[PDB]
Amino acid sequence: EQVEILRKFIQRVQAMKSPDHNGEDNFARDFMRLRRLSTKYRTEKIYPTATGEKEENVKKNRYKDILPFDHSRVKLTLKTPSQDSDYINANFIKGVYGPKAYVATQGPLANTVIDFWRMIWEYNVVIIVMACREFEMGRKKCERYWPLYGEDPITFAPFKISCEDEQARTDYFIRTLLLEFQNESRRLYQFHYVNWPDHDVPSSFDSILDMISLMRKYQEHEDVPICIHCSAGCGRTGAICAIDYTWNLLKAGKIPEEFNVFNLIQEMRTQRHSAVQTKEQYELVHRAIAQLFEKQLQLY
Repeated sequence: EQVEILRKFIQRVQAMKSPDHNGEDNFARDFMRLRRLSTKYRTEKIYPTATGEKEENVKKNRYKDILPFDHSRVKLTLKTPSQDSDYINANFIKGVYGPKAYVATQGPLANTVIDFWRMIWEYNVVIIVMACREFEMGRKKCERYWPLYGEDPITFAPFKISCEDEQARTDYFIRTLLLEFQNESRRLYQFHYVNWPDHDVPSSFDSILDMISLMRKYQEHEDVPICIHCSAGCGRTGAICAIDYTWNLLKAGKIPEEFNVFNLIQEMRTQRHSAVQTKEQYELVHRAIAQLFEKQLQLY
């Protein structure tokens, strides 16, 4: 029974909070295990990052230590007058049934906004989730690729982007964007979460869950990727992916016996480098999932 599985998981997350004989709770212990395995992965060439290292692509990476694994990288086949390279710092992450359920990418740079749009266009993306501010702690974290609400469309040729609407919710905005290319248009929805600090957690996660739920009313399925990005495309991005994946499994009534979030995150980290970047983010994923399950039980 799903019900029993949900209760057991909640109990297991509670137990993770207690320190062991080394004074470490399970989140700290587990995180260091994931970190060590990721400190290991590049070194044994399990998942090369050759494409990201090519001299021409160095300028397309926001952080020198954060590169897309070749095996899961998003390849750009759409030709533009300005850019023909197939490279973007982005990886696919598999969902419950779709192998391209998520694209996890860095916040685009001034020179890679073009590649961001090429990606959104080619992969038929409708949903963008942005989980960083443009500036955080006095540092630029992401190029603004949308027009400010009320302003005229912005050109990143051959793409024209319009801001049609903006809605404010607690801790996030929903922007309705129009993306045009040649004789075609696509309406996009950008969920911009502004109250998650880099390498940190928000004070509460109610609004993270509210945002994921509302985004899933705009696109409930995995038939085309949803694009998730922060600054690096790793920590907050990976946390969102892990919570959304688990919620989708929950909605399908497919939470497995002895459901194991460590294993979920260990798998995600073979797909996008350092997915879920801190022990606090790792704990937040567990606590948010436990809350989802607590709330699901209220409906029975």
